[PDB]
Amino acid sequence: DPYEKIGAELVKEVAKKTTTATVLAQALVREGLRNVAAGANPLGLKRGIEKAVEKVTETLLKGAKEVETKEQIAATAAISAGDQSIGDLIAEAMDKVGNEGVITVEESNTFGLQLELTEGMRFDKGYISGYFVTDPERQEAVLEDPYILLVSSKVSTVKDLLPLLEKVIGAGKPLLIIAEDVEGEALSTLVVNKIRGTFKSVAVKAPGFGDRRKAMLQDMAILTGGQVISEEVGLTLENADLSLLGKARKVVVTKDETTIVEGAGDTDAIAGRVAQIRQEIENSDSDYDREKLQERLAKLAGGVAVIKAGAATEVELKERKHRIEDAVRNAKAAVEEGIVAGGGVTLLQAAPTLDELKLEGDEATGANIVKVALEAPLKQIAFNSGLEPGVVAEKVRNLPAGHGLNAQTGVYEDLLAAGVADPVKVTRSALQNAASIAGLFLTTE
Amino acid sequence: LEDPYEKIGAELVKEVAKKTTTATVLAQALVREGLRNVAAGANPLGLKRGIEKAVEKVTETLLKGAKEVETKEQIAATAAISAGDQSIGDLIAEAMDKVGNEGVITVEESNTFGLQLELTEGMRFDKGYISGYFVTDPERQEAVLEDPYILLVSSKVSTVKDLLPLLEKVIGAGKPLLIIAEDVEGEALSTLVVNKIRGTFKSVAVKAPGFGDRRKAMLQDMAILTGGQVISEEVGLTLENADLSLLGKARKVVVTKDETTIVEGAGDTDAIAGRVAQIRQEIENSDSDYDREKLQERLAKLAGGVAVIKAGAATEVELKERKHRIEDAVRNAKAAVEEGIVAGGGVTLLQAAPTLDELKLEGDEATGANIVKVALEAPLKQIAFNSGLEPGVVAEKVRNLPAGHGLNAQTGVYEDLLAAGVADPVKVTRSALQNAASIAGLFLTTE
Repeated sequence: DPYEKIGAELVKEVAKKTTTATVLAQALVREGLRNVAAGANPLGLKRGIEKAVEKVTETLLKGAKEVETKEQIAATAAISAGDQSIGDLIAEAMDKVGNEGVITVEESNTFGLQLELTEGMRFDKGYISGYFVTDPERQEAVLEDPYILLVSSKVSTVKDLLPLLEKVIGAGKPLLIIAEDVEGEALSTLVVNKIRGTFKSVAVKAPGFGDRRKAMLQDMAILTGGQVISEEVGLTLENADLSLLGKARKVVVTKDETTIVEGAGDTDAIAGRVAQIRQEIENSDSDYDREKLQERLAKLAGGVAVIKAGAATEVELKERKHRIEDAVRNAKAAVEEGIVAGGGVTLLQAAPTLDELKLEGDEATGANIVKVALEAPLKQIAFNSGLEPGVVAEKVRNLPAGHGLNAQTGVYEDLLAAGVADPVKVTRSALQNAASIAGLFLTTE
Repeated sequence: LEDPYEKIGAELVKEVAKKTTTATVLAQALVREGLRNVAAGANPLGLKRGIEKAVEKVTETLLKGAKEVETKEQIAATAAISAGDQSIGDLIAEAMDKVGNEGVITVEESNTFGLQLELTEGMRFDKGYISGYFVTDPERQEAVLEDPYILLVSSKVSTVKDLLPLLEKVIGAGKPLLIIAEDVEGEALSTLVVNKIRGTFKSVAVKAPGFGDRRKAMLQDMAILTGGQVISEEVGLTLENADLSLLGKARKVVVTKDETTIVEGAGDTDAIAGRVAQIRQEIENSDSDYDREKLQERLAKLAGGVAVIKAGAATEVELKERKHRIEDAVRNAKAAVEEGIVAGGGVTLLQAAPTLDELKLEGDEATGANIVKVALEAPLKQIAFNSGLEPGVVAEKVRNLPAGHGLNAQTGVYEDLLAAGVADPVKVTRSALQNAASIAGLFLTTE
């Protein structure tokens, strides 16, 4: 134990950086070293673990139960949520906006969970600097009812926008600067003013590159109400009015993305822009350009669903806001790859798929270390309810593909039907993580 | 009448200047005099070196007196001359402003009667197709692909047992397939060229640019741009087991005799941005000039992009010529920017001859340099003739005209040709001389 402990504990650290994943990494590393203590080369076991995972992955992606119906989806969403009002509500949000739609959860003052489908957008671009982060706990930058500034050129000088910024301050409203880029004295002036509590802003880089990013800025302009300050279409920033700036009720900016909630753009105005693109998709001359415009239109028209959480206590709101959020991405994940049996059942009956490979020498061992780890997820559950490590594992190891032992129920019955499940992606991802962490523990130290 | 020998020799110079115009007229005169001197008992070699010393002096004289072309207004106006059109010039200056002076700038056929300018992601390198049979536009000697998948292989490809499993999954997409690998060897090659002629499966094969590690880096750069993994059996990615998930995507690929251009890849703006940052920082942690030179080079391909001037017309005759006016203009602007611009109408080479007086030469070195003094007035004297004006006469008039003033072969109105839009990239002029002197030194050596 003494060394394995100082090892496993060390494995609890790496894992905790971004729990089946965790338990598996510890179930891989120790079982790895015990074989490295026999004199088996790590690059030999690693090679056997990697290959072993590959096979275990198809096994999960093949034995996956599809999810399409507003019934099934609601169920998934309902699981992770630990609630039906959330599962039903998340299935309704995906019903409207779509499976791949933009669902935004937000904690509200009202009592019951609300849904709301408003005009809005989200693109693949986070804040330029993490200093803009308002809620450090979620490393996010939320702006309440801000003005939106669109700039197709780069912003570096402060003195060009300053006149407009002055009106924004006087407006007593925050700002979202979406420009080609925001650097230099400009970027710093924004940050400092934000820290000083002087001026509430978030800088974000436009979506794409050249012409196609300049058309997206337009979609945002139209959605938001504002008008892209383009030195080529329009004039200089000097003589500006607040009317050039779009507005929204909330802008959420994270490390990787920016969501605009309820653009102030004319509904009829957005509809026309959606139409304009709808024609380009037909007058298109390329499949590539066709698929790009399709998504561009997909956003403007798709809107942004919002799920407001019921108040009670600061501690409740927060968590409740996260649980729904998790249930959304969990239910969004299930529809993406399918679902698999709850508990550690799916991972057990995954080992007998390793035998169908070329089990050789060291690698075969590495591959066996996995057939061991795959039995770690269930072991923990058993260790919990207070049962026999081996017997629980063994008994399950026998039952038909899709039958295992739930806690609350404590019955060697069907797990999936019993309302117990895991998104294959979530399960299959855990595994790929463990292998990835175990892969550092072999090569490095 | 002209001397038979001098003609049999003047024709010979033309046909040579063909494979390798102002240079032709220039060389012909350099050779015409050399012969007369050699016949009069002058050492060829001695006569030659005198020509060389002479040219370098004139090469330096031209370059110094070059009306610097730097502002957009300038560029746009240079090109306006090479295209005899303002809008065509203005747009090129624009394309040169966003993609950068030395930046990629292609001209594409437009289904729209006008002239549009697209700016997107993408890059170009100095590597043509391995096989010419891949060509799709026999006129332009190019192989163009629509929505082409990109397969990046960091290793030479010869076998067939590995590609088929992938190529099939590609055929199902109903989409072309640009493949960049260390090379495409005889076997799999035919598999590509054949299925391509059989129209079974359209595709092209370009050899990756670079060497060893330096190359794998560029393939990675193209991986990041297009949005696809690089096939590398050493790491853990086997070509045998591959899906579209690995391959990358683009809108328009164009492969020529010795160049590949990819128009807008499918990689994320983050990914692409990271490689740019990674390189920018890599350049800063490096102190090696070679290393940093090659890094800025790779940075420009990623951060640069590609301009696409869209030239619309009706008839194919005008469409292909419109697509040449612009192309030619683009290269002139790029050239004007490199070494400056100067007065056209073959007026500078004449007004340059006096500089050779600053050169003290003895014997055949003096004669060699004095053949040039004469040869330098050839281009103008030639333009003069094809106008119906006595060559000599105009040669003298211009000689006594202000620096930059000469006969305008269009309107015949002696004036400031620079102000008259009668200019030339000193690059084009300097090279004309250099080549003319290169050919001449041949007819005064080889047998």
